[PDB]
Amino acid sequence: KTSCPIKINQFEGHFMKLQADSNYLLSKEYEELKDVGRNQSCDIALLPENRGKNRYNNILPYDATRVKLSNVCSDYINASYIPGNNFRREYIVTQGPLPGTKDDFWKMVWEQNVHNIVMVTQCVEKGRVKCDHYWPADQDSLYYGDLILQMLSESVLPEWTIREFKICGEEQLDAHRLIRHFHYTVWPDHGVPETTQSLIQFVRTVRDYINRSPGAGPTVVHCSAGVGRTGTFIALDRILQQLDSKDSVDIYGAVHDLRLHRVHMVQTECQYVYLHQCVRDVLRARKLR
Ligand SMILES: CNC(=O)[C@H](Cc1ccc(NS(=O)(=O)O)cc1)NC(=O)[C@H](Cc1ccc(O)cc1)NC(=O)OC(C)(C)C
Repeated sequence: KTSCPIKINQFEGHFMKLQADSNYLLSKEYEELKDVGRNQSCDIALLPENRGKNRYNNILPYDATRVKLSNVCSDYINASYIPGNNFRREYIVTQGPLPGTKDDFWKMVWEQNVHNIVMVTQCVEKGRVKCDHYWPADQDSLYYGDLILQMLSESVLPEWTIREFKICGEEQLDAHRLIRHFHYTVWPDHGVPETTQSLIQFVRTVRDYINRSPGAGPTVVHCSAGVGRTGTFIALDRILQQLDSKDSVDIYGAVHDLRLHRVHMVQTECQYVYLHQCVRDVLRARKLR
């Protein structure tokens, strides 16, 4: 059971049914996803030489889908590829960079031809450090390892901040590159944004920037662990594309497919409900127009 597609003209009713009896059928469906992917090993991530490279020693990339850095255990970063419907490597999911792994993070962005980064955590959340401030504080260039980075703009909007960076690393396919960074600043850990409208607009906005680019590379998405908030963002991106393309939508299949590639993408039942509320809301709006 890989997939549960719902005809869009039947979604409103499907979701009502799932929501009946205090989410009885919603919870049953959600729990069917619990073990997807969990047959897979993270032996490289567990090597003692890699210990300090993991923010959370229990949140590790599967061997089968991990992102590898060029050799300098020098290859290791806590990050995982997510293939697309049409081609490999549509997303890279990663943890919030650590002070000691930020050079590795930027190496990865450089080597993987990444032009867009989506961050859906704050650096400190309820007194706990969740992510290093791994980008410059101002417009003065700085080295991260053998990569030079310079912030060209920082635009603080109501619910996200967009930064543009120029980066140069060890030359392969390119020698210098503009990167955009999308930092969504209103998503509580273990929770959901306060409205569907907010994250739907964020996803649409990011996908807009992606789609308009002559060549985007994999999009890097991270929160603190690269699990709950990253999983929910990516799922919504996929499901929104489904609604713009097809007459059915498959939230269960989207989450299923993410979990094949990194541990338990989408952390909570509430996050699963929120994806359904998003789809419900888009469809209601569209029906009237
Ligand atoms: C200090 N360590 C931690 O907090 C770790 C790692 C972690 C995971 C997910 C997130 N959220 S995020 O991925 O959105 O950044 C942050 C941190 N947390 C966990 O492992 C949490 C622990 C937890 C918290 C609350 C709850 O009700 C049940 C279980 N477990 C957990 O996320 O389990 C998965 C990996 C199977 C999804």
